[PDB]
Amino acid sequence: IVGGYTCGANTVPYQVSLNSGYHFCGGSLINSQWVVSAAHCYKSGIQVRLGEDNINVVEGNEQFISASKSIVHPSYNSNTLNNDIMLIKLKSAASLNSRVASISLPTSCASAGTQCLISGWGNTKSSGTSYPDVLKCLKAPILSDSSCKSAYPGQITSNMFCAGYLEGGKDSCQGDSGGPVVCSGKLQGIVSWGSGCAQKNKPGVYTKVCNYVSWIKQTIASN
Ligand SMILES: Cc1cc(Br)c([O-])c(-c2cc3cc(C(N)=[NH2+])ccc3[nH]2)c1
Ligand SMILES: [Ca+2]
Repeated sequence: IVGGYTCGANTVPYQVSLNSGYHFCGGSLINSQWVVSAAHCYKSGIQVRLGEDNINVVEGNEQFISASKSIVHPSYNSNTLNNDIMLIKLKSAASLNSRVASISLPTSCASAGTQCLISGWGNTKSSGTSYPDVLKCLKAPILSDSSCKSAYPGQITSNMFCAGYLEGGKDSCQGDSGGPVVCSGKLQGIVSWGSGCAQKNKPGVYTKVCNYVSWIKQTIASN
């Protein structure tokens, strides 16, 4: 997260860290045995870390559970990142409490102007890599479809939305991928891509979760 602030330990209880010997993507806990992340974060050997704040120190509240399966959306396209969503089932259910809790899926899509909270342990520099030890937060508004499409002509599908600042300086970045975009207490986006990080006129692009709620429910129900 570039231009964001320290969230404060466990203030984002649905945030998870996907770890393969190091933190590589974020995710959101939606029930005690399932997490939603981005299909481009897929790999084998994933351990899900819940109740995390400082990813390099065990401080208490952490729960490390291995992933039993990862279900990448069948129509995920790695070249356009259309349908960039993935579900991870946990080997055992997490213990939910106030530090580890699930987030609700939306009932309707959000409108431009809605303010949302984006969080993650991704890069904090737009020019160079600087990965933090504690969780960072950023409040960003969803942009209108014309501004999103004028920013990425021909690269936005109806399963994506832009959120951020066209003036630059505040944005999600590499390492934040798979993580949550929460608006009005509902999971509305998944950090997906952008051109560079916090660059002027190049806002972040997020997977539009309201378009996948029936898919998530049917898939969890059959697995
Ligand atoms: C090289 C590389 C590898 C992975 Br995997 C990423 O997720 C990314 C990535 C870039 C990137 C940029 C943004 C943004 N809002 N500007 C958000 C997520 C991102 N993820 C970059
Ligand atoms: Ca820790």
